Amino acid sequence: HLSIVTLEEAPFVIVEDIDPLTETCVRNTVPCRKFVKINNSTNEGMNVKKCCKGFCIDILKKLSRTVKFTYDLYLVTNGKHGKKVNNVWNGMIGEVVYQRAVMAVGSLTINEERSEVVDFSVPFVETGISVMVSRGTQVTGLSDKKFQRPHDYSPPFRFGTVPNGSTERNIRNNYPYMHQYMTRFNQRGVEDALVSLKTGKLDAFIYDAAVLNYKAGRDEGCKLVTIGSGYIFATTGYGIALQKGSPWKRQIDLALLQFVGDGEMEELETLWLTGICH
Amino acid sequence: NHLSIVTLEEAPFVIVEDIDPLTETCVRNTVPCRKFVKINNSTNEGMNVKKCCKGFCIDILKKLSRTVKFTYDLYLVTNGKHGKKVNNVWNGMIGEVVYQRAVMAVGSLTINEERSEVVDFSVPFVETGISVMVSRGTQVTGLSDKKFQRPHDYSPPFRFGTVPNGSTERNIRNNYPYMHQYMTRFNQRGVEDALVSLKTGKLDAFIYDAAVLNYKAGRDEGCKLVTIGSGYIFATTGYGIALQKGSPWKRQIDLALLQFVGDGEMEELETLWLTGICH
Ligand SMILES: CCCC[C@]1(C(=O)O)C[C@H]1[C@H](N)C(=O)O
Ligand SMILES: CCCC[C@]1(C(=O)O)C[C@H]1[C@H](N)C(=O)O
Repeated sequence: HLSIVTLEEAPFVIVEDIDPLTETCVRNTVPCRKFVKINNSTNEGMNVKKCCKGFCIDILKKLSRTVKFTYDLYLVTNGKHGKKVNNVWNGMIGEVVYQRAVMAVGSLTINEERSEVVDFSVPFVETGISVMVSRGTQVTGLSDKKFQRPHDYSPPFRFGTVPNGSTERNIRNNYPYMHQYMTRFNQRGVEDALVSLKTGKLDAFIYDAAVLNYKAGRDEGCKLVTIGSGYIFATTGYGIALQKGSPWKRQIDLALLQFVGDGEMEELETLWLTGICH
Repeated sequence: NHLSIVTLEEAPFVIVEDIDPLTETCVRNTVPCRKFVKINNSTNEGMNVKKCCKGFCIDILKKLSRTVKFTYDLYLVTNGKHGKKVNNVWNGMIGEVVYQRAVMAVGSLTINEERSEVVDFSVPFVETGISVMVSRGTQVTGLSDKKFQRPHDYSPPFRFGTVPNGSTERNIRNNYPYMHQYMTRFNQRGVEDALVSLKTGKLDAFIYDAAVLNYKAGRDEGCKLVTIGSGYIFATTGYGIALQKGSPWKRQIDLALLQFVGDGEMEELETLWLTGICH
Protein backbone atom coordinates (compact mmCIF):
# COMPACT_ATOMS: atom_id res chain seq x y z
CA HIS A 1 0.00 0.00 0.00
CA LEU A 2 2.49 2.60 1.19
CA SER A 3 5.12 3.66 -1.33
CA ILE A 4 8.43 4.14 0.49
CA VAL A 5 11.57 5.48 -1.19
CA THR A 6 15.08 4.73 0.04
CA LEU A 7 18.67 5.33 -1.04
CA GLU A 8 21.64 2.98 -0.83
CA GLU A 9 24.37 4.02 1.60
CA ALA A 10 26.03 1.40 3.80
CA PRO A 11 25.59 0.57 6.59
CA PHE A 12 22.14 2.16 6.68
CA VAL A 13 20.86 0.73 3.36
CA ILE A 14 22.67 -2.07 1.51
CA VAL A 15 21.37 -3.24 -1.88
CA GLU A 16 22.00 -6.70 -3.33
CA ASP A 17 20.54 -8.73 -6.20
CA ILE A 18 17.83 -11.37 -5.95
CA ASP A 19 18.65 -15.01 -6.55
CA PRO A 20 16.92 -15.74 -9.89
CA LEU A 21 16.24 -19.36 -8.87
CA THR A 22 14.21 -18.16 -5.85
CA GLU A 23 12.09 -15.10 -6.73
CA THR A 24 12.84 -14.41 -3.07
CA CYS A 25 14.67 -11.97 -0.87
CA VAL A 26 15.85 -14.06 2.05
CA ARG A 27 17.59 -13.66 5.41
CA ASN A 28 17.45 -10.13 6.83
CA THR A 29 16.55 -8.50 3.49
CA VAL A 30 13.32 -7.13 2.04
CA PRO A 31 12.21 -6.69 -1.59
CA CYS A 32 13.14 -3.37 -3.21
CA ARG A 33 12.78 -2.30 -6.85
CA LYS A 34 14.52 0.21 -9.11
CA PHE A 35 13.27 1.95 -12.25
CA VAL A 36 16.25 1.72 -14.61
CA LYS A 37 16.26 3.38 -18.03
CA ILE A 38 16.85 1.25 -21.12
CA ASN A 39 19.42 3.71 -22.50
CA ASN A 40 20.77 7.23 -21.88
CA SER A 41 18.37 9.01 -24.29
CA THR A 42 14.75 8.29 -23.23
CA ASN A 43 13.27 7.90 -19.79
CA GLU A 44 11.93 4.54 -20.98
CA GLY A 45 12.67 1.79 -18.52
CA MET A 46 11.29 -0.99 -16.40
CA ASN A 47 11.54 -2.09 -12.80
CA VAL A 48 14.31 -4.45 -11.72
CA LYS A 49 13.72 -6.08 -8.36
CA LYS A 50 16.49 -6.13 -5.76
CA CYS A 51 17.02 -6.97 -2.10
CA CYS A 52 17.60 -4.33 0.58
CA LYS A 53 19.05 -4.58 4.07
CA GLY A 54 20.70 -2.34 6.62
CA PHE A 55 20.16 -0.35 9.79
CA CYS A 56 17.26 1.74 8.45
CA ILE A 57 15.81 -1.24 6.62
CA ASP A 58 15.61 -2.96 10.01
CA ILE A 59 13.97 0.21 11.32
CA LEU A 60 11.43 0.00 8.49
CA LYS A 61 10.72 -3.65 9.32
CA LYS A 62 10.12 -2.73 12.97
CA LEU A 63 7.96 0.25 11.97
CA SER A 64 5.67 -1.86 9.77
CA ARG A 65 5.31 -4.53 12.43
CA THR A 66 4.49 -2.04 15.19
CA VAL A 67 2.37 0.44 13.22
CA LYS A 68 1.04 -2.51 11.15
CA PHE A 69 1.35 -1.31 7.56
CA THR A 70 2.43 -3.04 4.38
CA TYR A 71 4.76 -1.27 1.99
CA ASP A 72 6.45 -1.37 -1.41
CA LEU A 73 10.06 -0.18 -1.16
CA TYR A 74 11.70 1.39 -4.21
CA LEU A 75 15.04 3.09 -4.81
CA VAL A 76 15.31 6.71 -5.93
CA THR A 77 16.53 7.24 -9.50
CA ASN A 78 16.66 11.04 -9.99
CA GLY A 79 19.21 12.37 -7.52
CA LYS A 80 20.31 11.04 -4.16
CA HIS A 81 19.20 12.45 -0.79
CA GLY A 82 17.68 15.76 -1.86
CA LYS A 83 18.60 19.08 -3.48
CA LYS A 84 16.70 21.96 -5.06
CA VAL A 85 18.01 21.95 -8.64
CA ASN A 86 16.38 24.58 -10.87
CA ASN A 87 13.64 25.01 -8.22
CA VAL A 88 12.69 21.31 -8.37
CA TRP A 89 13.57 18.85 -5.62
CA ASN A 90 15.41 15.69 -6.64
CA GLY A 91 16.32 12.60 -4.70
CA MET A 92 14.27 11.20 -1.84
CA ILE A 93 13.04 14.66 -0.80
CA GLY A 94 11.54 15.21 -4.24
CA GLU A 95 9.74 11.85 -4.18
CA VAL A 96 7.96 12.91 -0.99
CA VAL A 97 7.44 16.53 -2.07
CA TYR A 98 5.73 15.48 -5.31
CA GLN A 99 3.81 12.72 -3.48
CA ARG A 100 5.17 9.66 -5.27
CA ALA A 101 6.23 8.16 -1.92
CA VAL A 102 4.48 8.51 1.42
CA MET A 103 7.74 7.97 3.34
CA ALA A 104 11.48 8.32 2.77
CA VAL A 105 13.78 6.05 4.78
CA GLY A 106 17.57 6.02 4.85
CA SER A 107 20.55 8.16 5.79
CA LEU A 108 18.41 11.26 5.19
CA THR A 109 19.87 14.18 7.12
CA ILE A 110 17.26 16.40 8.71
CA ASN A 111 17.85 19.95 7.70
CA GLU A 112 15.94 23.18 7.78
CA GLU A 113 15.58 23.80 4.05
CA ARG A 114 14.15 20.29 3.69
CA SER A 115 11.69 20.65 6.59
CA GLU A 116 10.08 23.64 4.87
CA VAL A 117 8.68 21.21 2.27
CA VAL A 118 8.46 17.89 4.16
CA ASP A 119 7.59 16.84 7.70
CA PHE A 120 10.21 14.91 9.64
CA SER A 121 10.40 12.07 12.12
CA VAL A 122 12.15 12.58 15.43
CA PRO A 123 15.89 12.00 14.85
CA PHE A 124 16.90 8.37 15.35
CA VAL A 125 20.59 8.71 14.39
CA GLU A 126 22.77 11.55 15.67
CA THR A 127 24.69 13.21 12.86
CA GLY A 128 26.35 16.45 11.78
CA ILE A 129 29.47 17.48 9.87
CA SER A 130 32.70 15.63 10.63
CA VAL A 131 36.27 15.70 9.33
CA MET A 132 38.20 12.53 8.52
CA VAL A 133 41.99 12.53 8.08
CA SER A 134 44.66 9.88 7.81
CA ARG A 135 45.83 8.53 11.17
CA GLY A 136 48.67 10.92 11.96
CA THR A 137 47.29 14.13 10.49
CA GLN A 138 46.52 16.59 13.30
CA VAL A 139 43.58 18.97 12.81
CA THR A 140 41.50 20.64 15.51
CA GLY A 141 38.42 20.83 13.29
CA LEU A 142 37.14 22.94 10.43
CA SER A 143 38.40 26.13 12.12
CA ASP A 144 42.01 24.90 11.98
CA LYS A 145 44.42 27.09 10.03
CA LYS A 146 44.88 24.34 7.42
CA PHE A 147 41.21 24.76 6.47
CA GLN A 148 41.11 28.58 6.59
CA ARG A 149 44.49 29.34 4.96
CA PRO A 150 45.22 26.22 2.88
CA HIS A 151 47.77 28.07 0.71
CA ASP A 152 50.06 28.46 3.75
CA TYR A 153 51.03 24.78 3.40
CA SER A 154 53.09 22.85 0.84
CA PRO A 155 51.29 21.39 -1.04
CA PRO A 156 48.11 23.43 -0.49
CA PHE A 157 45.86 21.63 1.98
CA ARG A 158 43.67 19.22 0.00
CA PHE A 159 40.20 18.71 1.46
CA GLY A 160 36.76 18.18 -0.03
CA THR A 161 33.34 16.62 0.36
CA VAL A 162 30.65 14.86 -1.67
CA PRO A 163 28.66 17.50 -3.60
CA ASN A 164 24.89 18.08 -3.73
CA GLY A 165 24.15 16.98 -0.16
CA SER A 166 23.46 18.25 3.35
CA THR A 167 27.15 18.92 4.05
CA GLU A 168 27.84 21.04 0.95
CA ARG A 169 24.82 23.26 1.58
CA ASN A 170 26.00 23.99 5.13
CA ILE A 171 29.38 25.06 3.75
CA ARG A 172 28.11 26.88 0.65
CA ASN A 173 25.52 28.90 2.61
CA ASN A 174 27.93 30.19 5.26
CA TYR A 175 31.59 29.99 4.14
CA PRO A 176 31.80 30.83 0.43
CA TYR A 177 35.60 30.84 0.18
CA MET A 178 35.89 27.42 1.84
CA HIS A 179 33.27 25.99 -0.53
CA GLN A 180 34.82 27.47 -3.68
CA TYR A 181 38.22 26.07 -2.67
CA MET A 182 36.70 22.64 -1.94
CA THR A 183 34.94 22.02 -5.27
CA ARG A 184 38.23 21.21 -7.02
CA PHE A 185 38.57 18.43 -4.42
CA ASN A 186 34.98 17.26 -4.88
CA GLN A 187 34.83 13.59 -3.93
CA ARG A 188 32.47 11.47 -6.01
CA GLY A 189 31.79 8.91 -3.27
CA VAL A 190 32.78 7.88 0.22
CA GLU A 191 34.90 4.97 -1.03
CA ASP A 192 36.94 7.19 -3.36
CA ALA A 193 37.73 9.65 -0.56
CA LEU A 194 38.97 6.95 1.82
CA VAL A 195 41.27 5.58 -0.89
CA SER A 196 42.85 8.99 -1.53
CA LEU A 197 43.22 9.55 2.22
CA LYS A 198 45.06 6.28 2.86
CA THR A 199 47.23 6.62 -0.26
CA GLY A 200 48.20 10.21 0.57
CA LYS A 201 46.31 11.88 -2.29
CA LEU A 202 43.87 13.73 0.00
CA ASP A 203 44.52 15.41 3.34
CA ALA A 204 40.99 15.65 4.77
CA PHE A 205 37.49 14.43 3.88
CA ILE A 206 34.51 16.46 5.11
CA TYR A 207 31.32 14.41 5.27
CA ASP A 208 28.36 13.29 7.38
CA ALA A 209 29.29 12.47 10.97
CA ALA A 210 27.39 9.17 11.26
CA VAL A 211 28.89 7.71 8.08
CA LEU A 212 32.45 8.81 8.89
CA ASN A 213 32.26 7.41 12.43
CA TYR A 214 31.16 4.03 11.05
CA LYS A 215 33.83 3.97 8.33
CA ALA A 216 36.59 4.86 10.80
CA GLY A 217 35.25 2.27 13.24
CA ARG A 218 35.80 -0.78 11.03
CA ASP A 219 38.48 0.38 8.59
CA GLU A 220 40.96 -2.26 7.41
CA GLY A 221 44.01 -1.49 9.55
CA CYS A 222 42.47 1.44 11.48
CA LYS A 223 44.14 4.14 9.38
CA LEU A 224 41.35 6.76 9.52
CA VAL A 225 40.52 9.16 12.36
CA THR A 226 37.36 11.29 12.53
CA ILE A 227 37.02 14.55 14.46
CA GLY A 228 34.04 16.87 14.79
CA SER A 229 33.80 19.83 12.43
CA GLY A 230 33.09 22.20 15.28
CA TYR A 231 30.23 23.44 13.07
CA ILE A 232 27.76 22.99 15.92
CA PHE A 233 25.19 24.96 13.92
CA ALA A 234 24.98 21.91 11.63
CA THR A 235 24.25 19.31 14.31
CA THR A 236 21.09 17.31 13.58
CA GLY A 237 20.09 13.75 12.77
CA TYR A 238 18.63 11.28 10.33
CA GLY A 239 14.85 11.41 10.04
CA ILE A 240 12.05 9.63 8.25
CA ALA A 241 10.74 12.15 5.71
CA LEU A 242 6.96 12.51 5.45
CA GLN A 243 4.73 14.68 3.31
CA LYS A 244 4.00 18.13 4.72
CA GLY A 245 1.22 17.81 7.26
CA SER A 246 1.33 14.02 7.10
CA PRO A 247 -1.15 12.22 9.39
CA TRP A 248 1.47 9.50 10.00
CA LYS A 249 4.13 11.62 11.74
CA ARG A 250 2.33 11.02 15.04
CA GLN A 251 2.29 7.21 14.81
CA ILE A 252 5.75 6.92 13.22
CA ASP A 253 7.28 9.00 16.02
CA LEU A 254 5.44 7.02 18.70
CA ALA A 255 6.86 3.74 17.37
CA LEU A 256 10.42 5.09 17.20
CA LEU A 257 10.20 6.39 20.78
CA GLN A 258 9.10 2.88 21.73
CA PHE A 259 12.22 1.37 20.19
CA VAL A 260 14.39 3.93 21.96
CA GLY A 261 12.55 3.09 25.19
CA ASP A 262 12.59 -0.72 25.11
CA GLY A 263 16.17 -1.10 23.86
CA GLU A 264 15.35 -2.22 20.31
CA MET A 265 17.22 0.82 18.98
CA GLU A 266 20.45 0.29 20.93
CA GLU A 267 20.39 -3.38 19.93
CA LEU A 268 20.04 -2.31 16.30
CA GLU A 269 22.94 0.10 16.85
CA THR A 270 25.23 -2.73 18.03
CA LEU A 271 24.25 -4.93 15.08
CA TRP A 272 25.05 -2.37 12.35
CA LEU A 273 26.95 0.67 13.62
CA THR A 274 29.56 -0.38 16.22
CA GLY A 275 33.22 -0.11 15.27
CA ILE A 276 36.53 -1.57 16.39
CA CYS A 277 39.16 1.11 15.87
CA HIS A 278 40.07 4.10 18.05
CA ASN B 1 22.11 51.03 27.66
CA HIS B 2 19.64 49.83 25.02
CA LEU B 3 19.10 46.07 24.67
CA SER B 4 17.68 44.29 27.72
CA ILE B 5 19.24 40.83 27.98
CA VAL B 6 18.23 38.19 30.54
CA THR B 7 20.56 35.43 31.69
CA LEU B 8 20.57 32.62 34.25
CA GLU B 9 23.39 31.39 36.48
CA GLU B 10 24.74 27.93 35.68
CA ALA B 11 28.48 27.28 35.73
CA PRO B 12 30.50 27.14 33.60
CA PHE B 13 28.27 28.98 31.15
CA VAL B 14 27.23 31.82 33.49
CA ILE B 15 29.01 32.47 36.80
CA VAL B 16 27.65 35.18 39.11
CA GLU B 17 29.78 36.95 41.71
CA ASP B 18 29.29 40.07 43.81
CA ILE B 19 30.74 43.48 43.03
CA ASP B 20 33.75 44.80 44.90
CA PRO B 21 32.19 47.30 47.34
CA LEU B 22 35.18 49.66 47.38
CA THR B 23 34.73 50.16 43.62
CA GLU B 24 31.14 49.32 42.57
CA THR B 25 32.90 47.98 39.45
CA CYS B 26 33.02 44.71 37.54
CA VAL B 27 36.57 44.12 36.27
CA ARG B 28 38.60 41.28 34.72
CA ASN B 29 36.55 38.98 32.48
CA THR B 30 33.20 39.94 34.04
CA VAL B 31 30.42 42.31 33.00
CA PRO B 32 27.77 44.14 35.04
CA CYS B 33 24.55 42.20 35.60
CA ARG B 34 21.75 43.13 38.00
CA LYS B 35 19.14 41.20 40.00
CA PHE B 36 15.72 42.26 41.28
CA VAL B 37 15.47 40.78 44.79
CA LYS B 38 12.29 41.00 46.85
CA ILE B 39 12.47 42.69 50.24
CA ASN B 40 10.64 39.82 51.95
CA ASN B 41 8.62 36.69 51.15
CA SER B 42 5.18 38.35 51.40
CA THR B 43 4.77 41.01 48.69
CA ASN B 44 6.45 41.42 45.31
CA GLU B 45 8.18 44.53 46.65
CA GLY B 46 11.88 44.59 45.85
CA MET B 47 14.92 46.45 44.58
CA ASN B 48 17.73 45.87 42.09
CA VAL B 49 21.12 44.72 43.36
CA LYS B 50 24.13 44.87 41.04
CA LYS B 51 26.35 41.83 40.50
CA CYS B 52 29.14 40.67 38.17
CA CYS B 53 28.74 37.97 35.51
CA LYS B 54 31.30 35.81 33.70
CA GLY B 55 31.44 32.51 31.87
CA PHE B 56 31.34 30.84 28.47
CA CYS B 57 28.03 32.39 27.39
CA ILE B 58 29.02 35.74 28.92
CA ASP B 59 32.11 35.71 26.69
CA ILE B 60 29.84 34.88 23.75
CA LEU B 61 27.71 37.91 24.66
CA LYS B 62 30.82 40.12 24.81
CA LYS B 63 31.85 39.00 21.32
CA LEU B 64 28.34 39.48 19.93
CA SER B 65 28.07 43.07 21.17
CA ARG B 66 31.52 43.91 19.84
CA THR B 67 30.85 42.38 16.42
CA VAL B 68 27.22 43.47 15.96
CA LYS B 69 28.06 46.74 17.79
CA PHE B 70 25.30 46.95 20.38
CA THR B 71 25.23 47.96 24.03
CA TYR B 72 23.13 45.96 26.45
CA ASP B 73 21.52 45.78 29.89
CA LEU B 74 22.17 42.40 31.50
CA TYR B 75 19.84 41.23 34.27
CA LEU B 76 19.20 37.90 35.99
CA VAL B 77 15.80 36.19 35.83
CA THR B 78 13.92 36.06 39.13
CA ASN B 79 10.70 34.09 38.48
CA GLY B 80 11.68 30.61 37.34
CA LYS B 81 14.80 29.37 35.60
CA HIS B 82 15.23 28.38 31.96
CA GLY B 83 11.60 28.19 30.86
CA LYS B 84 8.39 26.30 31.54
CA LYS B 85 4.70 26.84 30.84
CA VAL B 86 3.21 27.04 34.35
CA ASN B 87 -0.58 27.50 34.38
CA ASN B 88 -0.40 28.39 30.66
CA VAL B 89 2.07 31.24 31.34
CA TRP B 90 5.81 31.09 30.61
CA ASN B 91 8.31 31.74 33.40
CA GLY B 92 12.10 31.98 33.39
CA MET B 93 14.20 33.31 30.53
CA ILE B 94 11.67 32.15 27.94
CA GLY B 95 8.96 34.17 29.67
CA GLU B 96 11.08 37.32 29.71
CA VAL B 97 11.37 37.12 25.92
CA VAL B 98 7.75 36.08 25.31
CA TYR B 99 6.36 39.01 27.31
CA GLN B 100 8.94 41.44 25.84
CA ARG B 101 10.91 42.23 29.00
CA ALA B 102 14.16 41.08 27.37
CA VAL B 103 15.25 41.45 23.75
CA MET B 104 17.55 38.40 24.04
CA ALA B 105 18.07 35.48 26.40
CA VAL B 106 21.61 34.11 26.77
CA GLY B 107 22.73 31.13 28.83
CA SER B 108 22.40 27.36 29.04
CA LEU B 109 19.07 27.57 27.19
CA THR B 110 18.19 24.29 25.45
CA ILE B 111 16.37 24.52 22.12
CA ASN B 112 13.20 22.41 22.03
CA GLU B 113 10.05 22.54 19.92
CA GLU B 114 7.73 23.87 22.61
CA ARG B 115 10.02 26.84 23.27
CA SER B 116 10.47 27.75 19.59
CA GLU B 117 6.72 28.05 19.05
CA VAL B 118 6.82 31.30 21.06
CA VAL B 119 10.44 32.47 20.61
CA ASP B 120 12.95 32.46 17.77
CA PHE B 121 16.38 30.88 18.21
CA SER B 122 19.88 31.54 17.00
CA VAL B 123 21.76 28.65 15.43
CA PRO B 124 23.04 26.27 18.15
CA PHE B 125 26.49 27.14 19.47
CA VAL B 126 26.78 24.32 22.04
CA GLU B 127 25.56 20.82 21.19
CA THR B 128 23.59 19.27 24.03
CA GLY B 129 21.05 16.57 24.82
CA ILE B 130 20.22 14.17 27.65
CA SER B 131 23.04 12.39 29.49
CA VAL B 132 23.30 9.99 32.42
CA MET B 133 25.92 10.37 35.15
CA VAL B 134 26.86 7.47 37.44
CA SER B 135 29.62 6.73 39.91
CA ARG B 136 32.79 5.38 38.30
CA GLY B 137 32.18 1.64 38.30
CA THR B 138 28.43 1.59 37.72
CA GLN B 139 27.70 -0.06 34.36
CA VAL B 140 24.75 1.27 32.35
CA THR B 141 24.32 1.24 28.57
CA GLY B 142 22.05 4.29 28.63
CA LEU B 143 18.49 5.14 29.54
CA SER B 144 17.27 1.93 27.88
CA ASP B 145 19.30 -0.19 30.27
CA LYS B 146 17.06 -2.48 32.29
CA LYS B 147 18.12 -0.81 35.52
CA PHE B 148 16.03 2.14 34.27
CA GLN B 149 13.25 0.17 32.56
CA ARG B 150 12.74 -2.21 35.51
CA PRO B 151 14.26 -0.47 38.55
CA HIS B 152 12.32 -2.67 41.01
CA ASP B 153 14.15 -5.78 39.74
CA TYR B 154 17.14 -4.68 41.85
CA SER B 155 17.62 -4.43 45.62
CA PRO B 156 17.46 -1.61 46.53
CA PRO B 157 15.40 -0.20 43.64
CA PHE B 158 17.59 1.70 41.20
CA ARG B 159 17.72 5.30 42.44
CA PHE B 160 17.85 7.85 39.63
CA GLY B 161 16.37 11.29 39.09
CA THR B 162 16.80 14.68 37.45
CA VAL B 163 16.28 18.38 38.19
CA PRO B 164 12.60 19.26 37.60
CA ASN B 165 11.06 22.00 35.45
CA GLY B 166 13.71 21.89 32.72
CA SER B 167 14.35 20.52 29.24
CA THR B 168 15.18 17.03 30.51
CA GLU B 169 12.00 16.53 32.56
CA ARG B 170 9.79 17.61 29.66
CA ASN B 171 11.50 15.17 27.29
CA ILE B 172 10.91 12.28 29.71
CA ARG B 173 7.41 13.17 30.91
CA ASN B 174 6.05 13.71 27.39
CA ASN B 175 7.13 10.26 26.18
CA TYR B 176 7.81 7.88 29.11
CA PRO B 177 5.18 8.44 31.82
CA TYR B 178 6.17 5.54 34.09
CA MET B 179 9.86 6.49 34.07
CA HIS B 180 9.00 10.10 34.91
CA GLN B 181 6.61 9.24 37.76
CA TYR B 182 9.26 6.95 39.26
CA MET B 183 11.92 9.66 38.96
CA THR B 184 10.07 12.44 40.78
CA ARG B 185 10.70 10.80 44.16
CA PHE B 186 14.43 11.22 43.34
CA ASN B 187 14.09 14.85 42.21
CA GLN B 188 17.40 16.68 42.66
CA ARG B 189 17.29 20.34 43.67
CA GLY B 190 20.61 21.17 41.98
CA VAL B 191 23.50 19.70 40.02
CA GLU B 192 25.81 20.02 43.03
CA ASP B 193 23.40 18.06 45.23
CA ALA B 194 23.20 15.24 42.69
CA LEU B 195 26.99 14.89 42.42
CA VAL B 196 27.26 14.63 46.21
CA SER B 197 24.69 11.82 46.37
CA LEU B 198 26.48 10.03 43.51
CA LYS B 199 29.89 10.20 45.20
CA THR B 200 28.49 9.08 48.58
CA GLY B 201 26.53 6.17 47.07
CA LYS B 202 23.08 7.54 47.95
CA LEU B 203 22.04 8.01 44.30
CA ASP B 204 22.72 5.59 41.46
CA ALA B 205 22.25 7.75 38.34
CA PHE B 206 21.73 11.43 37.52
CA ILE B 207 19.95 12.33 34.28
CA TYR B 208 20.64 15.91 33.18
CA ASP B 209 21.77 18.14 30.32
CA ALA B 210 24.59 16.59 28.32
CA ALA B 211 26.85 19.65 28.11
CA VAL B 212 26.76 20.30 31.86
CA LEU B 213 27.34 16.64 32.77
CA ASN B 214 30.23 16.38 30.31
CA TYR B 215 31.81 19.46 31.91
CA LYS B 216 31.20 18.25 35.47
CA ALA B 217 32.72 14.83 34.74
CA GLY B 218 35.66 16.59 33.08
CA ARG B 219 36.76 18.49 36.20
CA ASP B 220 35.61 16.26 39.04
CA GLU B 221 37.92 16.24 42.05
CA GLY B 222 39.44 12.77 41.66
CA CYS B 223 37.48 11.79 38.53
CA LYS B 224 34.69 9.99 40.38
CA LEU B 225 31.91 10.53 37.83
CA VAL B 226 31.24 8.92 34.45
CA THR B 227 28.85 10.35 31.86
CA ILE B 228 27.21 8.33 29.08
CA GLY B 229 24.76 9.41 26.41
CA SER B 230 21.08 8.87 27.09
CA GLY B 231 20.49 7.12 23.79
CA TYR B 232 17.45 9.43 23.58
CA ILE B 233 18.55 10.61 20.15
CA PHE B 234 15.14 12.25 19.71
CA ALA B 235 16.23 14.78 22.37
CA THR B 236 19.49 15.87 20.71
CA THR B 237 19.71 19.64 20.23
CA GLY B 238 21.77 22.57 21.48
CA TYR B 239 21.97 25.81 23.38
CA GLY B 240 20.62 28.81 21.51
CA ILE B 241 20.24 32.53 22.01
CA ALA B 242 16.51 33.09 22.47
CA LEU B 243 14.91 35.97 20.56
CA GLN B 244 11.32 37.14 20.30
CA LYS B 245 9.21 35.47 17.61
CA GLY B 246 9.97 37.05 14.25
CA SER B 247 12.86 39.05 15.66
CA PRO B 248 14.75 41.10 13.05
CA TRP B 249 18.02 40.36 14.90
CA LYS B 250 18.15 36.56 14.51
CA ARG B 251 19.88 37.06 11.15
CA GLN B 252 22.67 39.29 12.47
CA ILE B 253 23.14 37.20 15.62
CA ASP B 254 23.53 34.05 13.50
CA LEU B 255 26.00 35.76 11.16
CA ALA B 256 28.23 36.74 14.09
CA LEU B 257 28.08 33.25 15.62
CA LEU B 258 28.89 31.67 12.26
CA GLN B 259 31.86 34.05 11.99
CA PHE B 260 33.15 32.99 15.42
CA VAL B 261 32.83 29.31 14.46
CA GLY B 262 34.63 30.04 11.19
CA ASP B 263 37.61 32.03 12.46
CA GLY B 264 38.29 29.84 15.51
CA GLU B 265 37.03 32.24 18.20
CA MET B 266 34.50 29.61 19.31
CA GLU B 267 37.10 26.85 19.72
CA GLU B 268 39.14 29.31 21.79
CA LEU B 269 36.20 29.82 24.14
CA GLU B 270 35.47 26.09 24.33
CA THR B 271 38.98 25.14 25.46
CA LEU B 272 39.17 28.07 27.88
CA TRP B 273 35.90 27.19 29.64
CA LEU B 274 34.58 23.75 28.70
CA THR B 275 37.40 21.22 28.18
CA GLY B 276 38.17 18.82 31.00
CA ILE B 277 41.03 16.67 32.29
CA CYS B 278 39.38 13.35 33.17
CA HIS B 279 38.00 10.72 30.76
C1 LIG C 1 25.10 13.85 -1.69
C2 LIG C 1 25.70 12.57 -1.08
C3 LIG C 1 26.11 12.78 0.39
C4 LIG C 1 25.23 13.85 1.08
C5 LIG C 1 25.16 13.63 2.29
C6 LIG C 1 25.88 14.83 2.95
O1 LIG C 1 26.07 15.90 2.30
O2 LIG C 1 26.29 14.74 4.14
C7 LIG C 1 25.24 12.45 2.98
C8 LIG C 1 24.08 13.13 2.92
C9 LIG C 1 23.38 13.57 3.89
N1 LIG C 1 23.00 12.42 4.77
C10 LIG C 1 22.06 14.25 3.31
O3 LIG C 1 20.92 13.79 3.63
O4 LIG C 1 22.14 15.25 2.55
C1 LIG D 1 15.38 24.06 35.41
C2 LIG D 1 16.32 22.89 35.55
C3 LIG D 1 17.32 22.89 34.42
C4 LIG D 1 17.13 21.71 33.45
C5 LIG D 1 17.73 21.82 32.38
C6 LIG D 1 17.40 20.49 31.69
O1 LIG D 1 16.28 20.13 31.42
O2 LIG D 1 18.28 19.72 31.36
C7 LIG D 1 19.01 22.19 32.24
C8 LIG D 1 18.08 22.85 31.54
C9 LIG D 1 18.19 22.98 30.27
N1 LIG D 1 19.48 23.60 29.87
C10 LIG D 1 17.00 23.84 29.71
O3 LIG D 1 17.09 24.76 28.94
O4 LIG D 1 15.90 23.52 30.08
